[PDB]
Amino acid sequence: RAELTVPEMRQWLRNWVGKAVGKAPDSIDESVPMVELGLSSRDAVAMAADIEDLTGVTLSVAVAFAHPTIESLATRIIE
Ligand SMILES: [Ca+2]
Ligand SMILES: [Ca+2]
Ligand SMILES: [Ca+2]
Ligand SMILES: [Ca+2]
Ligand SMILES: [Ca+2]
Repeated sequence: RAELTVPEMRQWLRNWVGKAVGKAPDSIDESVPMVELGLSSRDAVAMAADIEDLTGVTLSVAVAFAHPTIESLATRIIE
C-alpha cells in the first residue's frame, strides 16, 4: 500500500494535463490519445521530466506511444 498506485498515477496525469490546457483535472479524458488533449511538444518534454522526478522512470518514445492514453500510460508506468 506504500508504493505509488495506478489511481495515483492517473490522477497525477489528469492534474498535469488540466494545468497545461487550462481545464479541471476531473474533466480530462483518460481514454483519448494524449496527442489529442491539447498538449504541445514543449508540454511533452516538461511532463516527461516531471514523470522522471515522480517515479524515477525515463519514459521512452516506444513505451509512451504504445500506451498512448492517460489510463494505459499510468498502468504501464506503475505496472
Ligand atoms: Ca498550454
Ligand atoms: Ca481555464
Ligand atoms: Ca473512458
Ligand atoms: Ca531530476
Ligand atoms: Ca521497467
